[PDB]
Amino acid sequence: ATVVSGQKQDRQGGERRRSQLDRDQCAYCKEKGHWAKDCPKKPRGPRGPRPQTSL
RNA sequence: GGCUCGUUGGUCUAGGGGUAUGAUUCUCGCUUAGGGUGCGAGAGGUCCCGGGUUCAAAUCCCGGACGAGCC
Ligand SMILES: [Zn+2]
Repeated sequence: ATVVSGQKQDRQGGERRRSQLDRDQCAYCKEKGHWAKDCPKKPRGPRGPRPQTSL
């Protein structure tokens, strides 16, 4: 006789840790009026070695 | 042994140099008995990360060990 590995355990679903979105919201923090590319939660503010307002 | 680690708005595509191209997707109209199929419009990308190079280069060239940090 011969036998080999197979099958998988039971699984579930309902979401992807994302919820509803729109082109006016942010993917990183879920706020509105901006996108992740400009998110205020990122280390690219409020101060750094490039103020971008005096240079 | 303990603690922290929310960037889903494309993906795939060749890369003998231009942010893009090609294949597919989502929404709506028209088409159809019908969410289908085709066509048009709208939703679409500084295409591994950092550094170097002539206007412009994933594999142009170069580095990249078991995920990382703290106690
Ligand atoms: Zn944000």
